[PDB]
Order: sequence, then structure tokens, then C-alpha cells
Amino acid sequence: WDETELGLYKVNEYVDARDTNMGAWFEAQVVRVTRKEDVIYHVKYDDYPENGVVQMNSRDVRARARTIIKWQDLEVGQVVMLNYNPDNPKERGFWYDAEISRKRETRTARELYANVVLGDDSLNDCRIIFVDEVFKIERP
Repeated sequence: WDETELGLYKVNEYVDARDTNMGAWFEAQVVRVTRKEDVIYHVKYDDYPENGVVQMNSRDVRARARTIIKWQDLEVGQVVMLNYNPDNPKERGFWYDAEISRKRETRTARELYANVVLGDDSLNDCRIIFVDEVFKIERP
């Protein structure tokens, strides 16, 4: 934790950070960068100061989502960040990475399913409720 360096994201940058246990992405800020590509980010969460500073593998931090993909532009096989609730699927939850799986549409209804990646595994064929709040994933 004492080998300070300079890589992909910088000290004080606002980023998104993946919780390892649940697999959800949270707004966060890089407090220091050390050397373990194979960099370690020391991160604090914006809305969770009581969680302290947490060590991140570089695969678990990226630029913050800024771009919403509109319904019309959603395609099966797209990998996106979207909001889902495992325990209560009809309610609002957290932001996970997911693969769009099914897209159905009538004159009055719209149905979106995705395979949602959640920490340790993958959950197939989840009905996504928040169909207008699907983010593009920021890649370098």
C-alpha cells in the first residue's frame, strides 16, 4: 500500500468503482494510486464515507457512466450498465453490468431482459424494469 505510482486514472479523479462482493458499480474517488495495467487504486465512495478507503484492482474502476442508450438503440448482445434488484426485481436496486438478452415491443408495452453479472456469477434472463436508464459502458 506504500508503492505510489502513476497509471490509467489519477489521484482525485471521480470514477466508478465495482464492489467485489455484490458486483455493483458506485460513484467514487481515487485517493491514491500504487503499483502492485496491474495498478492498485485506493478509492473512497462518494455516498459511503463510513466504508473508508478501499483497495481496487484496476479492472474494478472505470470512468463514470455519462451516456444513456435510448430504447430504440438497444440491441441484443450489447453489454451495458443498468439498474436491477436481485432480491426484489420489481423494485429499484443497484447498477450492474449486463448483457442484453431479449427485447420485445408491442404498441403499448416494452420488455427488456438481460443476463446480469453480479459479483461471483451470472444471472440469466432478468426482466429489466428501468428500461430508459441504461448506460453505455466507458472504455479506454
